[PDB]
This record gives sequence, structure tokens and C-alpha cells, in this order.
Amino acid sequence: TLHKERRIGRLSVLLLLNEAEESTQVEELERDGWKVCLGKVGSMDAHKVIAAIETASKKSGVIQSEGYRESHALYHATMEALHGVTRGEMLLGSLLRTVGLRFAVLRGNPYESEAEGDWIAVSLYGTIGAPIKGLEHETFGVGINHI
Amino acid sequence: TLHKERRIGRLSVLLLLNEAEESTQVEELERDGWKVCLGKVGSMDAHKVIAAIETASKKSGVIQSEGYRESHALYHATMEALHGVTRGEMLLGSLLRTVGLRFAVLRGNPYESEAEGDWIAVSLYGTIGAPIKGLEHETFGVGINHI
Amino acid sequence: TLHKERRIGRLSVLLLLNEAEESTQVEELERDGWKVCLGKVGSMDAHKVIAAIETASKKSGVIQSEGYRESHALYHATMEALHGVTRGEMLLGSLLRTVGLRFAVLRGNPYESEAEGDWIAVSLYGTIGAPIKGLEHETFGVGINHI
Amino acid sequence: TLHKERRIGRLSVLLLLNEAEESTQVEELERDGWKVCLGKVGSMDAHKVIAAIETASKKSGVIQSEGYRESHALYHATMEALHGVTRGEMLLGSLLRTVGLRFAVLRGNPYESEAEGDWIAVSLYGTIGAPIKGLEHETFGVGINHI
Amino acid sequence: TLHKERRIGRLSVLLLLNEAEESTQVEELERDGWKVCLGKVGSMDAHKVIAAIETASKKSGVIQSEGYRESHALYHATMEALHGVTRGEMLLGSLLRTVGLRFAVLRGNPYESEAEGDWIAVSLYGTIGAPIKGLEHETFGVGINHI
Amino acid sequence: TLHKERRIGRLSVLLLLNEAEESTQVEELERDGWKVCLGKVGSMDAHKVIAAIETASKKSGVIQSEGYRESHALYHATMEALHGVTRGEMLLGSLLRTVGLRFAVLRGNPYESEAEGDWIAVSLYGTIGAPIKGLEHETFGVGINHI
Ligand SMILES: N[C@@H](Cc1c[nH]c[nH+]1)C(=O)O
Ligand SMILES: N[C@@H](Cc1c[nH]c[nH+]1)C(=O)O
Ligand SMILES: N[C@@H](Cc1c[nH]c[nH+]1)C(=O)O
Ligand SMILES: N[C@@H](Cc1c[nH]c[nH+]1)C(=O)O
Ligand SMILES: N[C@@H](Cc1c[nH]c[nH+]1)C(=O)O
Ligand SMILES: N[C@@H](Cc1c[nH]c[nH+]1)C(=O)O
Ligand SMILES: [Mg+2]
Ligand SMILES: [Mg+2]
Ligand SMILES: [Mg+2]
Ligand SMILES: [Mg+2]
Ligand SMILES: [Mg+2]
Ligand SMILES: [Mg+2]
Repeated sequence: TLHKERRIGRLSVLLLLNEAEESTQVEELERDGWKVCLGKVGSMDAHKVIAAIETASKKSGVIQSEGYRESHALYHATMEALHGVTRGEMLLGSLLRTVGLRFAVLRGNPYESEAEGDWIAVSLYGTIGAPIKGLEHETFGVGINHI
Repeated sequence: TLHKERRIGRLSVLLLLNEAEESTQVEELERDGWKVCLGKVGSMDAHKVIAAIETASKKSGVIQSEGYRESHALYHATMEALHGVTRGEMLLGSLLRTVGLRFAVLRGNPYESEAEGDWIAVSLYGTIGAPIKGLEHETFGVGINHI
Repeated sequence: TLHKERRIGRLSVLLLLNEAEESTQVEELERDGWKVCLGKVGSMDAHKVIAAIETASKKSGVIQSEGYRESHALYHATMEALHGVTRGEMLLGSLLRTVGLRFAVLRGNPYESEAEGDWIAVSLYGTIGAPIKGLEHETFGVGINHI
Repeated sequence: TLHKERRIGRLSVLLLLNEAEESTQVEELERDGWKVCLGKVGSMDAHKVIAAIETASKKSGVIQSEGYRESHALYHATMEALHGVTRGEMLLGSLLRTVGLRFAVLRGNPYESEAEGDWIAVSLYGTIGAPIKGLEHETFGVGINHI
Repeated sequence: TLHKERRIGRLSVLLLLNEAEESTQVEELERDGWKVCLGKVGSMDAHKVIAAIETASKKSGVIQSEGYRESHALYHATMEALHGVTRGEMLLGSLLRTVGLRFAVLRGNPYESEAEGDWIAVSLYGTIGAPIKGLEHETFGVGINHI
Repeated sequence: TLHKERRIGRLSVLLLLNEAEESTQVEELERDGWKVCLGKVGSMDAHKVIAAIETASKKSGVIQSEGYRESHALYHATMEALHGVTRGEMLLGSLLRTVGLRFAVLRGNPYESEAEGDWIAVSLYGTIGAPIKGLEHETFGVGINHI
């Protein structure tokens, strides 16, 4: 049973969609026990987007830089988040489209039971469109996995 | 070029991730020129989710009840939103899973140029999991289409 | 190398798209060695479409009624054709859509080399849309396989 | 309700499949109000196919060169057409296959109701096969969208 | 780094494909620390296949019957295993096909490092074909996930 | 009806999951009427995997080098096998992952009836993971097609 005050997806997105400067949200989340990561990436290569999120997450300590288990968890969460962004074909450049994304990676236990352990949410928000500036619309994606 | 203050996708999600009995968000969006629709639907059948959204959108005036054009725009936007929710296979019950969703449909021009016309954003947020309460996690979906 | 005058795909589609009350196009195709099957099926169930095509193909003798080999070839060609019709998710009713289709199944050798043997083409044309009539547009699909 | 004499999909495919050295089928379509674009592209890169179609459609005036709305409509119709050609994975060269395509893009209102406005159809026909010539079969795809 | 003597996928499959009677393999695996589950399921409903594997796994203690975390791990492994079986469309009956499967669920650490924790492999083997006995060919699928 | 002692899929996997320097499995299979091919390939490009299999199959005599028919059968069998390996998106490098595979291709009649002709099974087994050694898990894929 998800804890209303700990809905990892909702929190990662509210953080991702907030454009305030005086921004205590990251601090607030961390104070509540969440591991947080924020970044940006623009590319016509999906592998670069995956690479950016992975690197940023490991450098911020959201997931372990050693071992495979957590990288595996993150990879599949990223893949799922990319589904909402690509909608059908997980291809960007090869389908003549590119993305300008902001991404948030949030790690923690979103349930009332401590036995559920840590879960990770990968949220993406930005634009997807032609290689030409302006010709685009928004894109969104949230992937959640146990970790 | 997307108008910074009229990012329909971002606005539709934020509207959905809001939990203030007295937000006045809907009215505020309507006063800014947006046609807004909110609803909820729980089911193991994707077709019931699609139908709820279409019914709510037509009843609220978000899209014309007559003609195919707007219904077509909404259907595809709904399909794109379902991609983020289903991530790979647009199936619920047949894959032994179910959803509990809140949905928002916004309709207006998110671009700086009036020539871009109206666009529609279907946003979904809730849970997806086994038919058993508690065994589930969050799910998001955002589809954007022109009208 | 495809024989210019034996393009099984093109031929099956021309037959499918041309309303010839007279001048049996089927007779001409058969006179040239092609085995031909034509039919129509309307449904919100893809399995009924697949079934209609199989039954009609076997009844007309386009594929053997006994054995698996030929049914296997036909099934896959049918699946490939359905991809053009469904465009992403091979689902109809579960996604609140229905099809009204006319289908053609052609069998013969479309290559200059006789050693290539028989191939089969399954072609579909009609409409796909909401259950309510009027809300729909055209749909097409062609699947080709060796047999 | 689709106008029997204005089936944009069927018309785009007939144009595509019929080799008319004389009697300009294009002139007749244009005389009836349709905006038409024809072209050919051979490649192992789907983005070049998409690009060829967009450039040709804009050059011929089938869709506006400025703005995003119409390019958006065309892009999605192109994607839908590619589904019939690729049947599962919208990949060409990365899966060791290449296409030789002829394409047609038609724009007009295919419905009895003038209120429906313009719709667009992207149709593709040609071959798909191994890089080595001779090893290939036909491929088709039709995408329809409102614009 | 995978441990050659502990390759969870390979082991689950060798167990699944072994048709011996005097069968000490399950005992051998369990003696080595693996949690093992074996079953059979024939159906035209993918949800029944997923249901069978889940139930069998929980009744055999391969995964916890309480909580969501492990059910989540198993569900996604099952989904991945089903990809090899369905190859493109995770649909059975709706696409007029059915399966007769044997399944093995193996849980344990396949790496040299103990820090990798438990992983789960879901292996499927049997036939997939028409609803008629005989008209079918073999099908295989292996899904691996951390747990 | 599949011949219990000639289950091509099962035989191809078992052949691949074997690690005896002196198994004599290949010769034993060839003496039972099967055409056999074994190979290995590591890459971040699916097209290189497809090419290795095709090259190995033609060089070993598993399929004819001339004509398209057998190449077509093999290509689709290879594609079906890749589904189990890629599970959803038939992409490797573009999704920042790579494979280290062993493959086996068997060709013969697995049915009790000689009228079913020859069929081909492409089996894949190895690892899929990040471009970094150690960060990966097992992957399987089996594709079956008629010739
Ligand atoms: N609109 C496309 C992106 C795009 C490509 N070219 C123009 N727009 C999408 O939904 O992904
Ligand atoms: N977790 C699954 C849903 C589910 C089914 N059973 C348990 N969970 C998903 O990502 O859709
Ligand atoms: N537009 C949908 C069909 C549809 C469903 N509802 C309305 N139209 C398609 O492209 O398949
Ligand atoms: N047969 C493949 C094309 C191909 C690749 N190599 C040989 N043929 C298809 O259906 O797309
Ligand atoms: N051969 C089909 C199954 C089938 C359905 N009907 C006959 N066979 C497959 O590859 O899944
Ligand atoms: N685990 C991924 C592969 C991978 C990429 N990076 C790490 N692992 C899969 O299931 O394909
Ligand atoms: Mg999940
Ligand atoms: Mg449509
Ligand atoms: Mg098959
Ligand atoms: Mg778009
Ligand atoms: Mg994995
Ligand atoms: Mg083919």
C-alpha cells in the first residue's frame, strides 16, 4: 500500500516540473530520506540520454557505482520512463526526432511497509520534435522499479 | 515555439498532481483560455479507460461531440498517454494487471503563434498493479496531439 | 529478383482496391497461375479476422487444409498484414476500435526464378474507427511470406 | 462518414501502385481539390525516408513549410505508414534490411461533412530486403491523420 | 561477473528441457541453494499463464506470498519470458493462438559477488499454435530480473 | 504432430547449452538428418548478429546460398529469436547495451509427417548488458520457421 506522503512518482515529477529558484524541494526530499538526482540532456541518441541519467545518478549517489544489481534496476526504470517519451518506438535520431529533457531520479521506499525496501523512479520532461528548434511539443515519461 | 506560460503538457500534469479541495486551478486554467476536463477511472480494460476520457471530454466541452476530427485527435492523444502507463504492451487485464487512474484533458494553444491552433493533452496518473489492492505502483502517461 | 509482371503484393492490393462488378479480375489472376481468395470481415476481435482469412483461404484451396506448414505460412503473413492495419498494437476492441475489412490472399511465385517456389500475400483494406459508425478512417495492411 | 468518391487512403494507394506514363492521375486529383506529392527514396535509414517525405511534401506545398502543426500531422501519418512497411520494429539498416520505396502524400477532406476539414494520407510501396539485391519482397504502408 | 557454475538462466532451462524420471536435478539445485519451481499450463489467455507461474512460485516458496516487491520482480521476469514466447505481440487467444507450456522458476545469486543478491529466472518451453492439436511448433522464453 | 525425438527447438537449445569439448552432439544430430550450424558473435549492433548467423548458416550448408527463399526463412527465424534476446525493443547499442552470443541453427523436419517439410530453428544464448564487462545477465532467444 503506497504511502500518500511518499508517492515516489508524484514527488519526482513535482520536483521535475518545478521551475523555482529559491528551491528547498531537493533539500526537503533529502531530509525525508530520499536520494535525489537532477539533470538535463538534449540528444538525438537514446543511448546518450540513458548514459546521462546513469552517470548523474551514480555521481550523486542515487545508486551504487559498483556492482550490477542497482545499475540493472536503474536501466529498466529508464527504459520504462523512455516509453512515455518515445511512445511505441524507442528511437530518436533514427526516426528524425530529438529530445531536450530534464530528468529526475528519486530513490526511496514509497510504501507504508518497510519490507518493500527501496524503489527508484526515473522521470523525464521536456520536448521531443524535429531537429529544428521550435518544431516540437512536450514529452513526459515515468519509470518505476524496485531496487 | 512553445509559450513558456502555456505549456499544456506541464499544466495538465500539475493539475492532476494537485490535491487541494479548494485549488481553483480548473477555473484559473479556464480563465487563461484552456478547456479543461477532469475525471477518474479504474479498470482492467483499456477500452473502459479510453471511453471514460472520451465521455468526460465531450460532456465538459473539451472536444466537439459531433464530427470525427476532434474525436480522432483525442483518441490518438489518449493512445499516446496510455503508452507511458502500459510501457510496451497496451494491455491490462489480459496481462493480469489493473489501473486506478485520474485523468486530465486540456485543450488550447501552447505556442506563441496563434497559427499553431489548438492542441490537446491527455494526462494520466494513478496506479497499475495486480488485481489485488496494495500490490501496485504509480504510473504516468502524457499524450499530446494537434486538433 | 521480383518479376515485374508477377508482383504478388501489388496485384493483391489492386484486386483489393478495385470494385469490378464485371471483368473478373480473379479469373485473370487464376488464368496466370495464381491461387486467389477474397473475403470480407467486420469485427472488434482480431481473432475473428484471422479466422475468417484462414477459413476462406482453406475453403478456396489457396492453402492446404491439412498439415501445419501452409497454415503456418498463412498465419504469419496475416500477422504482418495486421501490422499495417493496427499500427503499433495488434488490438481492436480492447482499444475501443473496430474494423470493417475486405481481404485478399494470393499465392504464387513472384520471382523470375522458378526455384523460388510459392509465396503468399495477405492484403487488407477497409476502415478502422470507433464502435459508433461515422467515426473512422481507412486502414491498410499487406503481409508477404514464402510457402 | 467517408465519402465514397473521396477515400483519401484508397486514392493515394491507387496513385502509388499505378504506372501511368500518360494521363496524369496527379492532375485529376488536383483538379478535384486534392493536394498531391509523389516521390521515391531508397535507403537503409528510416530517417532519410521520413526526411524525403517531409521535404517533398513541403516543396510541393502539400503541407505548410512554416509552423509546426502541419509538420506534426505529416510526421505521425508517416510513422503510421512505416508500421506497415516495417511490421514490428521501425528499423531498417540496424536489422540488416533496406527499402526501395515510392511514396505518395495526399491532402484533402475525405468525408461527406465539410466540417471535418483536411486530412492527410502517407502511402508507401516498394521492396524491403537484404542489402544484397535480389533478396527482397514487396512492402506497403498507409498512414492517415487529420491536419 | 556471472559464475559459470551458477548461470541461473542456463540452469533453469536445462531443468525445463530435461524429461528424465529418476530426476535429482531439482534436489541438486536446492542442495546448491537455489529455490526451484516447476509447473505446466495450457491456455489461450496470457493472464492464466502469468497466474499459474505466480501461484506455483508462491506455493513453492520461490518468492514471498506477502508484500509486493518480490511479486513485482516475478511479474516483470514473467513478462520478459513471455516476449520470447509471443515474439512481438503479447497476445494469445486474441490472435487465435494458444500455448502448452512447461515452466521453471529459479531463484538465486548467479554472480561471483554476493553483493549482487538474488535474481530470478522464469523459463518457458512448450508449443504455440492454432487451437487445434498438432498445428503448432515449439516456443521458448527466458526472463531474468533482480529480486 | 511434432515427433517426440525430433523437437528441433529443444534440440537446438540443448546443443547450445552444452559445454563438452568432446560431445559429438553435432555429428550425432547430423546423423539423425539435421543440418547443423554453430557460431559465436559479440556486438552492439543487431545487424552484425544477423549477418554472422546468415554467413555461418550458408557456409555450413544449413541453408542455400542462392535464392531468396531460404534466406527469407532464416531472416525471420533470426528475428523471432532476437525477440527473446531483446524483449521489447530490437535495439542493442542505441539502448546502450551489448550482447555476447553463441548461436545454433538447425534445419530438418520436426514433425511425424514428411509432408511438413523442413523447418529451421535459430537459437541464441549468451549475455546482454552494459558495454562494461561484468554488468550483464543471461539472455535467450529461439525462433522457428518453415522453409
Ligand atoms: N511529434 C513527434 C516528434 C517530431 C518529429 N518531427 C516533428 N515532431 C512525436 O510525437 O514524437
Ligand atoms: N508492476 C506492473 C503491474 C503489475 C502486475 N502485477 C503486479 N504488478 C507494471 O509495471 O505494469
Ligand atoms: N483513429 C484510430 C481508430 C479510432 C478509434 N476511435 C476513433 N478512431 C486508429 O487510427 O486506429
Ligand atoms: N524479409 C524481411 C526483409 C529482409 C531482410 N533480409 C532479407 N529479407 C522483411 O520482411 O522485412
Ligand atoms: N505459428 C504461430 C502460432 C500459430 C497460430 N496459428 C498457427 N500457428 C506463432 O509463431 O506464434
Ligand atoms: N539488463 C538489460 C541490459 C543492460 C543494459 N545495461 C545494463 N544492462 C536487459 O535486460 O537487456
Ligand atoms: Mg512494474
Ligand atoms: Mg487514427
Ligand atoms: Mg510461427
Ligand atoms: Mg507528436
Ligand atoms: Mg535486464
Ligand atoms: Mg519478410
